[PDB]
Formats: sequence, C-alpha cells, structure tokens
Amino acid sequence: MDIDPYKEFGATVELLSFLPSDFFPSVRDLLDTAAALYRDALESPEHCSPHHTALRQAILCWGDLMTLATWVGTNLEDPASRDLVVSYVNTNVGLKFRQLLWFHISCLTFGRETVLEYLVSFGVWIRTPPAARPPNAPILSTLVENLYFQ
Amino acid sequence: MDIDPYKEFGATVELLSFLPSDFFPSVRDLLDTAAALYRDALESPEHCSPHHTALRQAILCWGDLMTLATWVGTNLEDPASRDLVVSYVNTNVGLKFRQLLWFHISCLTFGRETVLEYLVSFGVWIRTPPAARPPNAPILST
Amino acid sequence: MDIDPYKEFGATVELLSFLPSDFFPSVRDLLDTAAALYRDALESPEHCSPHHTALRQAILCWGDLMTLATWVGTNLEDPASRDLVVSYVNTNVGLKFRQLLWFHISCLTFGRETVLEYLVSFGVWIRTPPAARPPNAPILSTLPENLYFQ
Amino acid sequence: MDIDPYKEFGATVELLSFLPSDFFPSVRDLLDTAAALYRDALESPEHCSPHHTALRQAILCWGDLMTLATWVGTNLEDPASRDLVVSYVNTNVGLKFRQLLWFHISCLTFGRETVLEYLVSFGVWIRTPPAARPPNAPILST
Amino acid sequence: MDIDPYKEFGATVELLSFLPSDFFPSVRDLLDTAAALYRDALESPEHCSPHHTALRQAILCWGDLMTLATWVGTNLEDPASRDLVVSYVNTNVGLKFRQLLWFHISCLTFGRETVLEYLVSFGVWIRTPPAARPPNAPILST
Amino acid sequence: MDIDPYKEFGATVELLSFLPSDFFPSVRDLLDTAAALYRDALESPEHCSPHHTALRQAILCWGDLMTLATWVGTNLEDPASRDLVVSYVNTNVGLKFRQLLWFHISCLTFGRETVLEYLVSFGVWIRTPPAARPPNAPILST
Ligand SMILES: COC(=O)C1=C(CN2CC(F)(F)C[C@H]2C(=O)O)NC(c2nccs2)=N[C@H]1c1ccc(F)cc1Cl
Ligand SMILES: COC(=O)C1=C(CN2CC(F)(F)C[C@H]2C(=O)O)NC(c2nccs2)=N[C@H]1c1ccc(F)cc1Cl
Ligand SMILES: COC(=O)C1=C(CN2CC(F)(F)C[C@H]2C(=O)O)NC(c2nccs2)=N[C@H]1c1ccc(F)cc1Cl
Ligand SMILES: COC(=O)C1=C(CN2CC(F)(F)C[C@H]2C(=O)O)NC(c2nccs2)=N[C@H]1c1ccc(F)cc1Cl
Ligand SMILES: COC(=O)C1=C(CN2CC(F)(F)C[C@H]2C(=O)O)NC(c2nccs2)=N[C@H]1c1ccc(F)cc1Cl
Ligand SMILES: COC(=O)C1=C(CN2CC(F)(F)C[C@H]2C(=O)O)NC(c2nccs2)=N[C@H]1c1ccc(F)cc1Cl
Ligand SMILES: [Cl-]
Ligand SMILES: [Cl-]
Ligand SMILES: [Cl-]
Repeated sequence: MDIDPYKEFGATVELLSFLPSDFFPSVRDLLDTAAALYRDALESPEHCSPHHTALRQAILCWGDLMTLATWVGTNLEDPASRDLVVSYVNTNVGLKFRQLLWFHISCLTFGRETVLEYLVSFGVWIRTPPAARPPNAPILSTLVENLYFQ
Repeated sequence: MDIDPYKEFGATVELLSFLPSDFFPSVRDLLDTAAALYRDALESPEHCSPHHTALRQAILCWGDLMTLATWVGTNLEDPASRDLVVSYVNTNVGLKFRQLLWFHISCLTFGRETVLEYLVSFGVWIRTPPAARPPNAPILST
Repeated sequence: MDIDPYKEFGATVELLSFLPSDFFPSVRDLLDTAAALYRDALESPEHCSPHHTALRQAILCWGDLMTLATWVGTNLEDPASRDLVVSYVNTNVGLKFRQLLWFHISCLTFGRETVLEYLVSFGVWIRTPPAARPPNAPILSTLPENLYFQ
Repeated sequence: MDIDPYKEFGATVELLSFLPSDFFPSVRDLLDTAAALYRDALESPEHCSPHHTALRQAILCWGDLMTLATWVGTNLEDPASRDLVVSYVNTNVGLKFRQLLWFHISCLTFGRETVLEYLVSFGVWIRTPPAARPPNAPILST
Repeated sequence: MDIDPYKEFGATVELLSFLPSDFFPSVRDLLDTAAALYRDALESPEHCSPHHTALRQAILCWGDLMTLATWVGTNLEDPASRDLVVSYVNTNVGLKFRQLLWFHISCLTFGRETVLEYLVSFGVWIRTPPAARPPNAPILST
Repeated sequence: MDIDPYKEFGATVELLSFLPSDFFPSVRDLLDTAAALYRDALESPEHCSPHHTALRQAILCWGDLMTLATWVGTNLEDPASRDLVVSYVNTNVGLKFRQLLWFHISCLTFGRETVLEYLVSFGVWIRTPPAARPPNAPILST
C-alpha cells in the first residue's frame, strides 16, 4: 500500500519536501499552537473537518513516537547513545511531523490554496542567493474598481 | 490537550479496552485486510469518509513506529536488548494499534452501531465462565 | 436487624445461593461490565432506579473492602497469612459480591423476571448429571415498569 | 468509575467532609437509631425510597467490613496490633460510614433540604472561634 | 499608589483592624467555608459580583504566599528560622487574609451593611470589661 | 477549589502561557504603567470594572509577596541566599504576576478581544523561525 498523507488534501510529500527544515516551527511549538487555536474543536466529538480528523491523528502519533523513543532512551545501554536516538528523531521523523503538523494547522487557518502558494513562494525565495533576494521572507497571511460597482 | 481518537467516531479508549488483547487480529493481519478491502479508497485523492482519513494516518503512523523500532533493534546485538523491544511493542503500542485499526476497518465494513454492539456482546461473552457460556463467540456480521 | 439485600428486589439470599460459585463472573469483570454498560447512569446525579442505587453502593462497598483487605495485607509479615486474606475474600465476601453485582447488572439489562427464571433454569441444569443433561448451558438472553417517583 | 455516594442525593463527599469527625454519632449509635426509627421499613419488601435502598446497603456493608476486621482482629496476639486495627477503622472507614449513615438517617427524618442547611450551619458554627460564637450548637430539627 | 482593598467595598483597613485577631476564623476554615458556600460561583466564568472577583484573587494570592513561604521554609538550614517563618505568617499576613477572606465571605452571605454594623458591635463588645458585658458575643445573622 | 483567575475575563492560564516570559514587561514596569494610566481609578471608592477590582488585588498581592520576600531577605546573612530568593520570584511568581498585571492593564486599555487576538498573534510570530518571519513583532494597538 502506498499512501501519501497529503494526497486527499491536494498536496504531496514531494511538495512539502520543497521547504527546508529551517522553515518549520518545532513540533512542540506546532503542538502548542494547535492547542491555542483549535483545542476545543480537536477535543470535540464532532469531526469538524478532514484536516481536524487528520491533525488529531498526527498529534497522537507524535505522542506514540515519543513514548517509544523515551522508553528506548530510558533503558538503553550508553547514556551517550541517546544523542543518536534524539538525533534520529530530529533528522528523520521530526521533520516529517513538522511538515505534517504545520500543513494541517496552516490549512485550517488560511486555506489550502494560500498554503500551497506560500509553500512555493517561500521555497523559491530561500533558493535565491541571499545577496540577490529581498531581505525578508514572503508572508503567509498576505492576500481600486470596487468603486465602479458601488 | 487530551484527545481521544475514538471520540469523533462515537467511542472512547475505555470502551475499546473492554475487549481483551486476544480478541484482536495482529497489526500485520489488520494492515493486509485494509489493503485487500480498501486499498483503492485509501490511496485515492478523495477523502471518502472520516474513517478513511483516520485509517490512512493510523497505517502511516505504524510505519513510523516500526521504522524507529527496527532501526533501534537492528543496532542492538544483545538479544536481551532486542527481545525486550519486541515485547514492549507487543504489550503496549501494538495493542493500541490493533484496537484502532480493527475499529476503523470494522466500522467501514459493518457500521459503527454494529461494531459498538459487538464490542459489548463479545466483551460480556468472554467474561462469562466458559462452562456457563455458549461454546462459540458471537459473530460480528449479524 | 435482619436485612436481606434482595428482598426489596423480589428475591432472597437463599435464591441467589441456588447458583454455584462457578456460575458467576469475577468481581473485576462485573465491575468492567457495569462501567461498559451503565457508567454514565451510575455516575449521574439521577437515582435512575433502585437497582442503580443498590449497584452504586455495592461498587463502593467492594472498594471499601479491598482497601481494608489491602491495608491488612500490607501489615502482615507471614506471606501465607496474606494468601489467607486473599482466600478469605474469594471464598466469602467475593462470592457475596459476585452474586449481588451480577444480580443488579443482569436485572438492569434483562429484567428481574428473566433473571430469576434464568437463575432457576441454570441452577437446575448444573445439578443435572453431565452425562444426562444438554451439553450447553441455558442462555440468559433467550428467555422470553415502575417509574419510581420520590 | 468515579462514583460519589451522595451525588444522586444532591450532596457530595466534600460537602459531608465540611463537618468535623466529632460531629457524628458513632456507627453503633447510628445503627441503633436506624433500627429504632426505621427497622420495619428497612426489612420490608417495599423499596420505600432511594435513601432506604442506600441505607440497607450501607448497613450490610458495615457488617461485611466488621466481619473481615473481626476475623483479622481475633487472629492477632499483640494487643498493640489489635488496637492498631481499631484505630485504622476509626480514622478511616469508620468515619466514612458515620458520615453516610447519619446522612441517610437524618434525610429520612428531616428531609434533604434541612439536612444540607444544617451541615452548613454546624460547619460554620464549629469554625467560629468559641469565644465569639453562640454557646450552644445549632439544632437540626429547628 | 495607595490602594485600600476595602475602599471600593465601603470599608477600610483601619475599620477591619478594629476586630481583634481572635475574632476571625483561621484561613483554612475560611477557605473551607468559601468552598462550601460559593465553590460553583467562584469557579464560574461569570463575574457574579465584585466580592466574587476579589475573593477569587484573595484565595489565589494566599496560595502564592504559601508556595513562597513553603519554598523558603524548605531551603532554610536552621529549623528555628523555619518556625520563625511560620510565626511571621500567622502574626502578619495570615491575619490580613483572615480579615479579607472573612469580609468578602460574610458580605456575600449577609450583605455589606450587616457586616459593617457587626464589625462595630463585636468590636465594642470585646472592649467592654467581661464582668460588665453580656456573657455571649453578638450574633452576625441577627 | 480550582480557580482560574482569567476565566471570568474570558481567558485561561493556559492561553496566557502561550506567551514566552520575555514577551512581558517587568512587574515594576507594569506597576509604573498602572499608576501612570489608572491611578485615580484604582484608588477610587468606585468599583469601576471587574478588571479594576482584579488589578487592585493583584497589585496588593504583589506587595504582600514582596513584603514577605524582603523580610526573609533582610534576615538572611548570605548574599547568595538573597540572590536565589530574587531569582526564584523572577522565575516563578514574578512571571505569573507579569502575565496577570499585563492582562488586566492591556484589557483596560485596548479591550479583551484585541488583547486575546494579540496574544495569539505574538505567540505565533515568536514561534516562527526568525529567518522566515517578519523582522518586527506584531503591534498590540494594531
Ligand atoms: C450484561 O450482562 C450480561 O449480558 C450477561 C449475560 C450475557 N450472556 C453472556 C453469554 F453467556 F456469553 C451469552 C449471553 C446471552 O445471555 O445471550 N450472561 C450472563 C451469564 N450466563 C451464565 C453465567 S453468568 N451473565 C451476564 C454477565 C456476563 C459477564 C459479565 F462480566 C457480567 C455479566 Cl452481568
Ligand atoms: C472486515 O473485517 C471483518 O470482516 C471482521 C470480521 C469478520 N468475521 C471473521 C469471522 F470471525 F471469521 C466471522 C466474520 C463475521 O463477522 O461473519 N471479524 C472480526 C472479529 N471477530 C472476533 C474478533 S475480531 N473482525 C474483523 C477483522 C477480522 C480479521 C482481520 F484480519 C481484520 C478484521 Cl477488521
Ligand atoms: C458564612 O459565614 C458565616 O455564616 C459567619 C458567621 C455565622 N455565625 C457562626 C456562629 F457564630 F456560630 C453564629 C452564626 C450567626 O451569625 O448566626 N459568623 C462569623 C463570626 N462570628 C464571630 C466572629 S466570626 N463569621 C462567618 C464565618 C464563620 C466561620 C467561618 F469558618 C467562616 C465565616 Cl465567613
Ligand atoms: C434520628 O435522627 C436525629 O433525630 C438526629 C438529631 C436530632 N436531635 C439530636 C439533638 F441534638 F439532641 C437535638 C435534636 C434536634 O435536632 O431537635 N441530631 C443529630 C445531630 N446533631 C449534632 C450532631 S449530629 N443527628 C441525628 C442523629 C443523632 C443521634 C444518632 F444516634 C443518630 C442520628 Cl441520625
Ligand atoms: C496559525 O499559524 C500561523 O498563523 C502561521 C504563520 C503566521 N505568520 C507568522 C509570522 F511569521 F510571524 C507572520 C504571520 C503571517 O503570515 O502574517 N506563519 C507560519 C510560517 N511562516 C514562515 C515559516 S512558517 N506558519 C504558521 C505557524 C507558525 C508558528 C507556529 F508555531 C505554528 C504555525 Cl502553524
Ligand atoms: C498601556 O499598555 C500598553 O499600551 C502596552 C503596549 C503598547 N505598545 C508598546 C509598544 F510596543 F512600544 C507599541 C505600542 C502599541 O501597541 O502601539 N504594548 C505591550 C506589548 N507588546 C509586546 C509585548 S508587551 N504591552 C502593553 C504594556 C507595555 C509596557 C508596560 F510597561 C506595560 C504594558 Cl501593559
Ligand atoms: Cl428476611
Ligand atoms: Cl482588646
Ligand atoms: Cl474543581
């Protein structure tokens, strides 16, 4: 079975990989943000939306991963070979969940197409040589003849 | 945050806990069953249903957990540091995912009501003394 | 004072004793079952029914007994007198509470009249020589309303 | 399960805790009093009331507890260990049943509303400095 | 800034000081009483009244003070300085909070005017020579 | 009793905790600001608002806490014991009161809804990687 967690939400793992790790908040900051904005919906008996359902699982899975990793770290041989487990989370599964949690939280806040446009805008900005690009990053929340039809 | 994965699906962790561990298929057998019955839906770009959305994540999370567990296990050469890891998976996170995967797969197949009534029927059957109970278990499809 | 806990429910200690100890689930399994079927009612501010009131007290009383028995067991030095306390619970008060808890839970589920007729049916079945009786026990659910104002 | 015996009767464990231990009659005196006032109703085939149902179980439970404690207590040899059981009963489960038995007996006699306001009245009287408070306690019946 | 906690409630620190220390219940007994009478209002999302708001902060401030005093007491080497910390709380901030907690709880129960007249009534009674005064204190609820 | 000081003001301790410690002005700077903006109201015999009532108690509670801390500090001879007491308030109760004083002062100035939206705005901004976020923080007065 080849399941892409982003496919049902109009994205792909390959698209989220266009963003380097430095772009994403930490998991703990993503989790704290999910609580501050969406705790009541996330804890409710109502589906709310597919992003809500998915985000619920991602949060619980991270708990699963940390419980197992902590149990491994609390009973493994060298209290120096924990730096390896911590590093393995940071270099591998940590970035995956930063991508995933950021994706659902930001989609719930700004909508999929704003999220997907910002994904490419920032991924292009950060690949432009710093001496040739605008000093500040593009901004996620951003975006006459209104008078004619008054 | 205290999230119960079953709450949006009309159940609770405690209700699933009413079923003994011996009740559930293995994770591998649940995953192969999800593929045989629902692969095309699980792999499609359509949400399909909230159970589909949840099951997609549960399957992927298991991969995450096993990747971590195997990588830890393949870099241990003491089988007292190795069989312990397998035992921890079997007794702890393995049982959680057997409950979760069975719940979503069976709900997709039979409906929540049927699943919730069978949870109670079987949990009560198995707690009845074997000499006083029907020799065969109740049947989910009915 | 001579109080029979079953008398207000149209039964008697003697009638409940017609079932052998082998018939009843364990206390733990009756407690799990009461929670699985009736947790919300048992925890509510509503009486619900005399069976609910009784089952509430029975559950808490068992807690009292286990607390006392555990405190006694933690202050006994002989590890064979600790097993004697365990045996005293199982042979004496344990059977009493298995009878009582089963009675109230089954009555809430199937009704008093079904419960009492099953009591007699199973009690007669188990007393029939195994070579002369049906190979399987009778079944509670196969047997074929006061509002309690106050 | 978290069951509060007083909740279905419009009270709580913590509310009964507002009264000091010295406020309650002894278990024996409560048992004598239930017998003197309500023996016939308690022994009848009529439910009579939720308080009757509860009090029936509380009385029998105390019997269960005393049988166990007596069976334990009659099998020790050190008279400082025997008294240790007596102290543990008095400090713990004895106070719980004094609270419970008084509550149901007093409710049957005076009504829940009178009982609850007396719990508050006496609880406040006993917490007032003795040199500042009325020389006699408040009275349940009035 | 010179803030008197009683000023917005029609009283003053000097007026509460007219009652001797022995008049007031202990902080523990005031906290238990606030819970018994007003727990639901105090914990509710509704302001309810300025007394509710003030009492909410007073309770939490006492928690803060006890946390600090406990942390200080557990890190003092000299166990005679620890008892000194205990004495300083009882003689100083403990008395201030007995005044404050009593004031808000009694105002919620009997109203401001009854409380303030009782303050003067008891303050005058206790300053009358015991051989010349009525044997019993005046009564707040009358 | 479980009282959240923000609940009657439409917030919770958890929501205020979303802001890191370095977001908040110092207690002294908050107290100076309360004096410069609201001294006459805080000292007046009028309730003014629940925020006024709450802020009045918070200021006096900090006074209580500092009086206790100063009395302890003036009776410690070791200047490293005094620095630890100073450090403990800053790490602990100081942060609680910085949160509290800021919340009431900013609510009186800008309104609850602006304050709550700003807590989330700044809380999200500071969790965005500095190389990916706007160089300047969002502005409370918008
Ligand atoms: C809700 O309780 C029940 O449904 C019971 C049935 C439900 N039955 C369980 C079954 F035996 F498996 C068949 C089924 C039925 O009656 O159809 N049978 C019996 C008994 N039969 C013989 C001795 S006890 N007892 C209760 C019961 C069982 C297990 C438990 F943990 C708690 C309870 Cl209250
Ligand atoms: C779609 O899955 C099923 O149909 C299930 C059946 C279908 N039943 C299988 C059967 F037990 F063989 C009879 C049949 C039925 O209900 O008719 N029974 C049970 C359970 N029954 C008792 C404990 S679990 N669980 C699921 C299931 C079984 C195996 C598996 F690998 C994955 C799943 Cl989701
Ligand atoms: C709810 O508070 C009260 O009812 C008060 C009474 C009610 N009275 C208690 C009584 F003294 F017993 C008589 C009764 C009354 O006024 O009728 N009297 C007094 C005081 N009287 C003298 C000094 S303090 N204070 C309060 C009170 C008492 C105890 C406590 F723990 C907390 C409080 Cl707020
Ligand atoms: C039958 O119940 C009663 O009438 C009670 C009275 C009623 N009367 C007792 C009295 F104290 F003598 C006055 C009188 C009344 O209220 O008029 N007072 C009190 C209490 N008062 C203070 C602490 S407990 N408790 C119950 C009671 C008393 C003794 C006993 F063994 C069992 C019970 Cl349930
Ligand atoms: C609710 O989530 C957000 O509003 C996000 C913003 C909101 N923006 C934060 C800001 F950078 F400060 C500006 C603001 C805006 O878009 O106006 N920006 C970004 C990112 N920008 C660049 C890289 S990630 N990601 C999310 C976010 C940020 C922090 C966090 F802990 C969790 C999340 Cl989901
Ligand atoms: C009256 O209080 C204020 O106006 C506040 C401003 C007003 N702003 C101060 C400014 F940052 F300088 C710009 C201005 C504005 O919002 O327009 N900003 C902020 C904060 N912003 C980020 C973290 S705290 N907090 C309060 C405040 C500031 C200092 C102080 F001593 C006490 C208080 Cl209550
Ligand atoms: Cl009888
Ligand atoms: Cl004096
Ligand atoms: Cl609470």
